[PDB]
Amino acid sequence: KETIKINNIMIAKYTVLYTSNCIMDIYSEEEKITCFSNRLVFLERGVNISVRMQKQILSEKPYVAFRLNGDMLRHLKDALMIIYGMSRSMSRKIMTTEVNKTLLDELKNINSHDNSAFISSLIYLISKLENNEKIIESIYISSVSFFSDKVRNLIEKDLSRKWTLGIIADAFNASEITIRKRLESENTNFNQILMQLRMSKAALLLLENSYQISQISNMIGISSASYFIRIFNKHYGVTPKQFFTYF
Amino acid sequence: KETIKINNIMIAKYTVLYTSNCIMDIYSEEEKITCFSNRLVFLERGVNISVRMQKQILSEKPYVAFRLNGDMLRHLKDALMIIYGRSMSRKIMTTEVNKTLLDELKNINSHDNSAFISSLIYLISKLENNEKIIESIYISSVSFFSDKVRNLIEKDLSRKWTLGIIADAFNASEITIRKRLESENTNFNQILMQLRMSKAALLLLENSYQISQISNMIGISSASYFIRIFNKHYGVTPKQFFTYFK
Repeated sequence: KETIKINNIMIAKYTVLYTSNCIMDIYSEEEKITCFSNRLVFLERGVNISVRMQKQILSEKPYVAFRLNGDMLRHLKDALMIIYGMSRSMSRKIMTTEVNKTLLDELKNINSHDNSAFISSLIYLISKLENNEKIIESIYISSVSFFSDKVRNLIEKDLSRKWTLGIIADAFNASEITIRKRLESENTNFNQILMQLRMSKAALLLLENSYQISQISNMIGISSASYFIRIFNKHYGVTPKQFFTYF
Repeated sequence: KETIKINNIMIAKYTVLYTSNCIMDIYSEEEKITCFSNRLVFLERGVNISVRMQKQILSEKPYVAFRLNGDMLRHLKDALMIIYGRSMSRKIMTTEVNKTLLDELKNINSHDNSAFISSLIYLISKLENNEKIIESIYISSVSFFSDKVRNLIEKDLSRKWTLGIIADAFNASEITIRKRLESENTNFNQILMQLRMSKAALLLLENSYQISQISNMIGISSASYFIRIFNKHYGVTPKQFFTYFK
């Protein structure tokens, strides 16, 4: 059909999504946010969400996404801390707004080149928005580094290794218990971090259409291909085929 | 007529001007830059220029100006230093304004400094060879010696300032103050004259004050003296200046 329900979607980069040809019911932090067609969604870095999407036009893609790397996010952060002044609910983590045709011109003039101009245009849009304070807080709070972030960096160094909690401890020159606490404070466990890393990398590589499922599996650190397919299903709720075909 | 030539116009705030209904021949540093109608001009802080303006429609104002205070300029500077990392040609720069950029030029407001600095960012991003403009903003964000003297004199434009006073204030010698000022091609008397004549021009255009009031405000004893000095400095009578700018 034109309808999908994907689970455990992790936002790893500050994301600005334009619903375009899809209606999205987002479930996160035991809350529900419905994004209508022709809206802009602001997903902050780190929210684990689930989505129920209904495509309007089937032949085309669902939505239009804009993800911000660390450098761009930090620069936007500092710019917003100069422009609008220096400085825990889903309502302030996933925020939807209505986009004007004038803003639509910029939404078509967005380009992955001229990153200077891209950050400028984000500044401009944020300026042209009612109640932008919410959005602004997200951009800044999504710039801080947590345990989940340092652990994720260390694990991203070699996703194929047989990581354990002892390894993490040795690397951080601390004890297993202490690492367990830096994680538990942020409602995560080492196994969850590792599983999200691998399934997110796998989803991206899958959509790249440049790699076999065996290649994807060996890349993220999974031994067999059948095993990988079963885990992808158990995590997202769909087979890599269903996921790929939907987009 | 609809044509005026004003001398010794000093830009005290980074200025973005929309020529609108005027043709401007700007003369400075033995150079000539002609801004055509329906253009945007970027004049950096500090350029002493002379202008020949030609109005297309007489009843209206010549141009539409946008001046940046120190704090706003500094904030724009910092934003531009996060985003992007000697000749008049790189101090006075003119460009053609697009309907989109013009629409933003109308969506300006002197209250939401955040929105204005953002709009400057947006426009600057949409510009060919914007590096020139950006350099102007950053060099016009620098604090020179002449600016410190200017602020000190600004504290009380009516006082009979002398070079001894300025020297004592900076805890240095007269020679040193004179030469540090001369390094930026200025003298204490020029700083004071520019301060008073600029404040006078603004007050005059405010249409809320008489020439006697203007005179006493900038620190000048008689009104006749003020008018003669205004004419000698800018080249026009306060009447001519005012009537030209409606």
